[PDB]
Amino acid sequence: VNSFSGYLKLTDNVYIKNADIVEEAKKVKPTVVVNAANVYLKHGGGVAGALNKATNNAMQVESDDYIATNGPLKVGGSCVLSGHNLAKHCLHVVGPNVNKGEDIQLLKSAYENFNQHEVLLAPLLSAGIFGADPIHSLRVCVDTVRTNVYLAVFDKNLYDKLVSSFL
Ligand SMILES: OC[C@]12C[C@H](CN1c1ncnc3[nH]ccc13)C2
Repeated sequence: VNSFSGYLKLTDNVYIKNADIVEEAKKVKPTVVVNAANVYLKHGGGVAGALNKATNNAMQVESDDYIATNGPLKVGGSCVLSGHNLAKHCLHVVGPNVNKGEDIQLLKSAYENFNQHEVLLAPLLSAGIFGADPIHSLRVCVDTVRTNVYLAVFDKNLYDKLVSSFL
């Protein structure tokens, strides 16, 4: 039993809700919140911009030190950093950004990072400003993640479409 509330159950381990991931994280304070990161951990917009703003830019400060030490992530890769005031940990995961021409096949690799964590609050990878089809992202999530994932979909209209079209 966990403290996630109001989610629709899609499969044995995947759950979904129309919610702002920032507000969800502040309420639940989950062990792991997933950020929709880029390889440079530059948290400018989308989910990443929103999470970073909620940390008063502490996420960006920590991220800049991480990059200075380790260099960029790989597309499809991840790193674990602090969750600051939002969660215990933030798993920064890089899905392919279609608006940059990156290979959508890497979306499965991106979701595989979730399997290293028993429970996660997460967005749909590569959706929104990353330019992929969110229905596809949800399908890859369900077919790749085996741990317990709580998906927050900010757009209510998109949420209804994802539920109604879910196979
Ligand atoms: O998960 C659906 C997605 C579409 C991309 C961005 N949307 C979000 N989902 C949850 N909290 C969010 N905050 C800002 C955007 C946002 C991922």
